[PDB]
Amino acid sequence: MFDGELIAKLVVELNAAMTSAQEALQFPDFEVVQKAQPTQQGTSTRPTIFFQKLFDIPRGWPATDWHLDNTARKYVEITRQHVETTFQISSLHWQNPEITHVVTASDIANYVRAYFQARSTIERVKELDFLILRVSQISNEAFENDNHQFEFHPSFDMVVTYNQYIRLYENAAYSADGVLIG
Amino acid sequence: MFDGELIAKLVVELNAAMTSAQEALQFPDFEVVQKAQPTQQGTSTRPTIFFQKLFDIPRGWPATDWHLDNTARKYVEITRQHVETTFQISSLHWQNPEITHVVTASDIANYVRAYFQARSTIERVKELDFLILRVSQISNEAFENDNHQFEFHPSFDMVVTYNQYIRLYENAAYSADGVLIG
Amino acid sequence: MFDGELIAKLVVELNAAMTSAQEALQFPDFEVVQKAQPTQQGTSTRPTIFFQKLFDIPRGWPATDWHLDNTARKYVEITRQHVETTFQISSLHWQNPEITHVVTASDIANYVRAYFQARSTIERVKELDFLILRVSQISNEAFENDNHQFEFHPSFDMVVTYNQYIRLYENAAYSADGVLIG
Amino acid sequence: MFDGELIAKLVVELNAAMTSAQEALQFPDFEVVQKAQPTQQGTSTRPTIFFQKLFDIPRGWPATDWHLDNTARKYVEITRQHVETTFQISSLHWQNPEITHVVTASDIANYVRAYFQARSTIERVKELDFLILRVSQISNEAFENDNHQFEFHPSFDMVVTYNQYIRLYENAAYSADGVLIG
Amino acid sequence: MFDGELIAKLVVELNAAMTSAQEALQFPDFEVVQKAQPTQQGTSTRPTIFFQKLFDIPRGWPATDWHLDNTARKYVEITRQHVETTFQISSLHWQNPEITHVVTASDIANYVRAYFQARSTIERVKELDFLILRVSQISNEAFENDNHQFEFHPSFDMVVTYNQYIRLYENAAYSADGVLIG
Amino acid sequence: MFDGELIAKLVVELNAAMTSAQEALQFPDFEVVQKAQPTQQGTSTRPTIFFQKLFDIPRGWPATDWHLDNTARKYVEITRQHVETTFQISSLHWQNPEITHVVTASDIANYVRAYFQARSTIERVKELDFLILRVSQISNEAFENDNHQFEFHPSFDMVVTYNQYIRLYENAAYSADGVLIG
Repeated sequence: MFDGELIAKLVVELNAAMTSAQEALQFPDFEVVQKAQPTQQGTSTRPTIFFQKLFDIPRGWPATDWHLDNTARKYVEITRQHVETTFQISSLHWQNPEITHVVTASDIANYVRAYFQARSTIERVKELDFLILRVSQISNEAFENDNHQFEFHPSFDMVVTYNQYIRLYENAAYSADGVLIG
Repeated sequence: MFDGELIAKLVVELNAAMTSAQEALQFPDFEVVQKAQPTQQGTSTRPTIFFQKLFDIPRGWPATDWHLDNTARKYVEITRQHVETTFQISSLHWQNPEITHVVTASDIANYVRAYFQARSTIERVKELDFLILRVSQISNEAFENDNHQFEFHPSFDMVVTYNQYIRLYENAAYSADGVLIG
Repeated sequence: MFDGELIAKLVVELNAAMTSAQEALQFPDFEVVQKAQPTQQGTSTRPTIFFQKLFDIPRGWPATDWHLDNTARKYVEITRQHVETTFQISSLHWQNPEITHVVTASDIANYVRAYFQARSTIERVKELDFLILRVSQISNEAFENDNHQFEFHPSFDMVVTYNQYIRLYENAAYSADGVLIG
Repeated sequence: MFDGELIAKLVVELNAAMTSAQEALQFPDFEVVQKAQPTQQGTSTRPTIFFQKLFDIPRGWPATDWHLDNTARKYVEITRQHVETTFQISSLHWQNPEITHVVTASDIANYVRAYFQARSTIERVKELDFLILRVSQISNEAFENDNHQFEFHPSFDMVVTYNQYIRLYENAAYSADGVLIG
Repeated sequence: MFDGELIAKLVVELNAAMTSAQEALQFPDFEVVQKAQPTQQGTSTRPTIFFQKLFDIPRGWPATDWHLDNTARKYVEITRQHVETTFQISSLHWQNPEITHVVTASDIANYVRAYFQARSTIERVKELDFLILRVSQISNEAFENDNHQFEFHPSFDMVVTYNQYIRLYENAAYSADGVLIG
Repeated sequence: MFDGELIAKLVVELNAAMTSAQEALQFPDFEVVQKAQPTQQGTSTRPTIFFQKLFDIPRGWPATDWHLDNTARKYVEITRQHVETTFQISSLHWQNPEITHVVTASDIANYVRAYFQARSTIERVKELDFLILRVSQISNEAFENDNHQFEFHPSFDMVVTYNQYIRLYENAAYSADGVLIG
């Protein structure tokens, strides 16, 4: 389907997941942004979710099927490749130490991970022409932020499988003949 | 169960472990603190315990069970995931060579590890909805320290397993019909 | 077949693939350039494709056949080696956020890869005296660009197999004789 | 036993081994020094031996034993663990090149290692509640002293196994009853 | 058979190979030099080939033979070891983009490698008391060059097997005596 | 114990090997020198041999045998350990391009290696209470010398096995008695 359609669908799904998480855990507000912005921009203080695409795998020999155009007397050769892409998803949130109600960035990451692994969401995204494999690890990494202090940047990887289509032209034959020799 | 409840329970358990270890080995005093403080802080010159969260393991396919709400004619889908989290426990203590009564930081770390591996503590913590696996190594590391005096920072990691719950909605059907052809 | 002819054939094939991709996805314009420019150059602000040559495997023991020159009474020894050359192909394209029609550099790389894996292109290139093996991965890498805005540099590896020929001289014999001893 | 008793003992047998080695090879004098001083130090220009604790291995599931206190009607739960507590031994000596009688630092390290591997020393140590495993390697490393006079620093690792004890309380029951239904 | 004659024979063979390659591919001129310049030198701006020895493998237990000197009543013990040595062959050539006739440094490296693998070359070499094993890889590497212009430095490894001889003396016996007891 | 004597014997053997090599290959003159000099010293221009001791391996459980002292009524417990020592041998020689008679540093290293692997030298060394195992590699490395004049530093490893002894005291018993019960 190529990137743009997949990215748009993933953004919509992430927005829905973040809305569900906000109702579930009661954190103030959220944003969904892509990690590598093509223009000089600044981070947002709101609880944020990030995504990025990193490497790709073709997964299998290409499959070709032939469709015939009668008017022009040509075969249209369609080749389909079943591709797998891995997306990195990470979140960010700063912990105010004098608020009695506590929600962690790891909690947001875990909830977003669990939402995408549910069977209902898989059933819903099936009609969006892609499925999701299993997620096996979520890690907490600590850095020193920009205001100094300390902060966590949890992250995990997701795999999305879909189909890629290309179109080409080929000649067609309409009769056969031979010779027999003894 | 997520993080806040888990962290609070672990803090209470660590406080109890130090309460025991103080009569066990005759410390001056103790404190339990978390690593990665969100605010700038200074360390304390007393026997101290530090803990931190490293990563998570989903450990198995999600399990879904269905509960029916009769009034609104809806199924509420409950999905449970059995997660494993690794916490890194470390201690700090400075050795005064003049005192004749000697207690080591590695000694405190060993006692804390032994406390969590006892059968009685596991039986008591079972009602707190998580359990502990085995601990396989404790390591001593030496650093220069701010006062240019060599010091030890023993550490080990611990694993606790629990359940995470998410909640969603789904439609319900109340009748069936079909057609038979031959 | 040595490197230069292979490079020319690869260049014309890449130009054809780029024309097909432009008709497929509506690029502004394209360009095919080699990476390691001998003379100093400055790169172009267009959707471009890059290729480079790296590694070389001989793949098998050499095979020799003999052709006889009657006039000079000499054997001409021809030795053929079936070579496997690896090419790395990468692309560049800067995403402009405000335009609604979106095409990514990874899309260009994916289409170029898919073109070279099609069966019709293999049939066309066979009469050009080389064939292509399977491609197994594509990777996205993010760098900082000469402007201080982020960018992506997708890449993948391609394998091309062909034959190499060398000619040498050797003496010839025209009669035999022996002695029998008992 | 915890660190203090073990370290004091190891010091005592280290002094005994050094005395035996001095009678064996006619050293000037010797010292036994730990390789982590909490206070600033300066090291000594003498044939010295160094030791330090590296890490720990719990080595097996804990074993619990129950001892009953009749007066208070309580069980005292004793838990025993059997650890390994690897140590690192290293020596230092400067080789004066114009003395006929020659002894190397590697000689000191080898003799100290051989002393601890003898069966008589093992039998004597056994009454001190720990035992020694096998030693597999000794290595020479070249320093540069203090911007002069290249020097050698031999080292090797040693393992001493023992038991660790912890005590806890638990309730006790004195009678049983039941109900039979069919 | 030690290094000096090895290098002499190798440079003669490389000169012959380059004379053949010049006819085959029409270089302007060539030159063979070593990468072990004992004196400061400055390289040449001509198609150049380089060689150097990396290491050595003994390849087998030594084989001893005994030859008797009657006049001096001594055995001369000859020991032979079948040595394998590794040489690195690499080439340099700068690409002028304006010339229409194109030849690559990779082409020169490939031709030189192919020349040494031919049957006729091995037959010629055999009477020079060494042989060549199989070559398995050639790699292109790009560097900045002293004119700030990219260029390639292809290289590959070759293996040469030969024999080494040393001679020593040993006593000789000429009679035997015995005693029989029961 | 038993190291300085080993170095003295090894130095004598190396001097003999260099005498043989000088007669065999016509060196100007030679020197045998140990690395890691305990005093600030300078390298010599003459063809030189450098040796060093790297590490030791105990190779087997210790073996104890008992010798009885009748006068003092004590057992003298002798423990023997059969260790292996790894020595690194390297040579240095600067090539003069204008002299027609050529000898390489690798030739010196190879001749020294071959001398120690001969059966005659092993038989002669057997009376000196140690033996040599097999040598499996010799490598060339390039230094930079005096800011230019690249140079080679060939090296290889040798293994020497021997026995080392320790002596200790133990009590003795002279009679036995028992009790039989039923």
